[PDB]
Amino acid sequence: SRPVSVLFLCTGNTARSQLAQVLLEHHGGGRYAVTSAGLEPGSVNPLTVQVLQESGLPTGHLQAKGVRPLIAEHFTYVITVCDRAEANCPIFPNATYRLHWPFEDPAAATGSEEERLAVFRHVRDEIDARIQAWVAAR
Repeated sequence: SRPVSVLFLCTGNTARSQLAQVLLEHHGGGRYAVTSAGLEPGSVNPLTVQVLQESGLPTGHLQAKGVRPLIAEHFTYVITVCDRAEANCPIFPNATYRLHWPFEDPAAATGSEEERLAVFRHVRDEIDARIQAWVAAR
């Protein structure tokens, strides 16, 4: 049985959408074909990598990538993980369902590395929870 296609959509594809991609890869297994992309791609935040690796989740395949090369693709679910109020939080044209799971931008948090890592861990855990519940309802 072929997998359900999911695009996690964000601003820079550096944090929330990368966390979501890896967490759905983990909890969903082969049931989902998972992509993440951003409107204005940056670079995966090192704290994104750190908090995933702390959980034993691999990150070597993560790359910040733009949504423009995907504009002709269709996804059964497009799940926007930036707040629509954020600048460069985009919309995607080809989807069956558009879900909006705004999460706090962990990369916007300030303070020491340890204080920022705490925010990244909190957002990781929130995304993890939402993904577990979403997979379980299917």
